[PDB]
Amino acid sequence: MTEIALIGNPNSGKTSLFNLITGHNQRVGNWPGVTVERKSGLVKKNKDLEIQDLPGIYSMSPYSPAEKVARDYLLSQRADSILNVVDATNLERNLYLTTQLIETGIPVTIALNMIDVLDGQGKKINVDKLSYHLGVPVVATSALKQTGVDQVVKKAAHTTTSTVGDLAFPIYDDRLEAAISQILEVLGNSVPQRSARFYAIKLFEQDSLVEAELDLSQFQRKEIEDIIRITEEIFTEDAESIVINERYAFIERVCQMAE
Ligand SMILES: Nc1nc2c(ncn2[C@@H]2O[C@H](COP(=O)(O)OP(=O)(O)NP(=O)(O)O)[C@@H](O)[C@H]2O)c(=O)[nH]1
Ligand SMILES: [Mg+2]
Repeated sequence: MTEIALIGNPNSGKTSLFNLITGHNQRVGNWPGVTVERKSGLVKKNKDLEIQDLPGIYSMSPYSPAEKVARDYLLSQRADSILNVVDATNLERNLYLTTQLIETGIPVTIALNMIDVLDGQGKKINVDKLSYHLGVPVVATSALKQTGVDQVVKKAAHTTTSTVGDLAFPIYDDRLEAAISQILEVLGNSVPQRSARFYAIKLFEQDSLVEAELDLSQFQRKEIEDIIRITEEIFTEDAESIVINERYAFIERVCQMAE
């Protein structure tokens, strides 16, 4: 049983896609925050696949208990594939989460949703360019026009933890990359190896939730703190700001290639 998780911003069209894929009629509304819990269903054309609808999230640092549900499902390691639902009309803001999803180590497939709206706006995205520079498969989809839905499933089904080798992660400023390496060494086996890069960056961000979940040793905590301090001194900038700006810097470069 292959497990696909529907991840992406609220109001991006995850449930709309879920209903088409499974045959269900789950609640779909034109405002952020409709889905409030996990909903499972089998993929109709290939029953070996189980797909999970989940509440929308803006990032992997949640706010609502609804946002937590989606995060907790991914971090429990239950997902074999991340089907990242992306609103193409607001690509830059949507990809902020995407970078974090690749970092979790669960192979990401992008449903570049709402492509029909984008075609109305007269704008276009070079799908293959966006795919190359992001290191993930991308499929232009429309839940309204019912285009590209089967193809995005097919690609997600074939981009799993058991079909994909070495994963290409978003490469940031080399100075932060040096800091990430040092945190990875410090972490060791305290996290699953697949998700190590995700946790390492979150620990650099000094994310409250991740810090509490991990319960690191006094020696790990002390070294990570020294690494942050030094990197802050090097970047002439606070840790939280370094990452936020590095993600958007990475996204801006990618969107220039694609748009
Ligand atoms: N034009 C257009 N509209 C779409 C498309 N996909 C979804 N929508 C519309 O966008 C709105 C949100 O869809 P929905 O599936 O509820 O999004 P969601 O990601 O499940 N929201 P949430 O995460 O809060 O549950 C709905 O009004 C839906 O009809 C699309 O591809 N094109
Ligand atoms: Mg939904």
